[PDB]
Amino acid sequence: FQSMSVKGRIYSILKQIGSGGSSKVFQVLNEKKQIYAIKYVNLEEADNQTLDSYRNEIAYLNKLQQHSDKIIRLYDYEITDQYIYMVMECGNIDLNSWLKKKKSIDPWERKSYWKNMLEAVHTIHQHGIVHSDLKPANFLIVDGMLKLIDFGIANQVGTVNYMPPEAIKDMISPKSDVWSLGCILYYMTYGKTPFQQIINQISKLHAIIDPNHEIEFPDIPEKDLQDVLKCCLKRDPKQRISIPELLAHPYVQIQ
Ligand SMILES: COc1cc(OC2CCN(C)CC2)ccc1Nc1ncc2c(n1)n(C1CCCC1)c(=O)n2C
Repeated sequence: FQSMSVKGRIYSILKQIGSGGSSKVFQVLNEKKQIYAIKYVNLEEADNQTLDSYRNEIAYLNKLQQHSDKIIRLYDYEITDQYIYMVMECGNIDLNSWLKKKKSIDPWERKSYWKNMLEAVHTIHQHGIVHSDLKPANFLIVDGMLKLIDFGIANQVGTVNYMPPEAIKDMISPKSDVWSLGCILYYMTYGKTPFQQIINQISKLHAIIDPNHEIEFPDIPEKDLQDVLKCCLKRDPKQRISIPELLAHPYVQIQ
């Protein structure tokens, strides 16, 4: 059994949840036997722009948690020249792992999750943040609630199935996140992303930008859900619905 120290407080490591870019996420217990998630970041090989991207995301995370409970909690952190330790909220599972494990999703569960994703993404937009790389792995289930875990600021790896056509053309506005959220809801509706069937990545990238390539929206009992999907997956950002409009949509309002 291994331990860690964060700002004088001792944490015993239970297990490693994940491992990213020079990073590890651990499930830990504090002195009062409370469960937390500790994100460890190794700063050994990080350059000044990478460091500035890390500091900037921490500051936004720290500031934005007061504005919405749909943003993961950041309780404390320890930052040196060698590492970052972030004491965070521990969730049950990320949305990507949950969706991959589940056969059929409940329409009520789908709707509450969609409301949470809208509230979290709306919060970051109000602060001038466009995520631009939204995917289900950016969301965490904490007591039947979805929380955004990151803001896309700091430097499902390289997935293209949630990419807006304008991100492919450029290589970004708040509308880019609407397309990505639309793809997540489409996955929660039909069990696949709109272009998932296209295995070849270049042929898939061409389909996402092609106006002639029609996205299929098969008939479902929830007509409002079908409408949200069609409104989100408009290839022209100017013709795409906004987050404030999605928040007043019958799909999230009509009980
Ligand atoms: C119970 O602990 C979990 C288990 C879990 O299940 C994963 C399913 C797939 N396997 C391969 C790994 C565990 C996902 C998230 C969590 N909780 C959690 N709670 C808090 C987390 C956090 N994850 N993550 C990453 C998201 C993906 C991996 C780590 C974080 O960055 N924080 C702050």
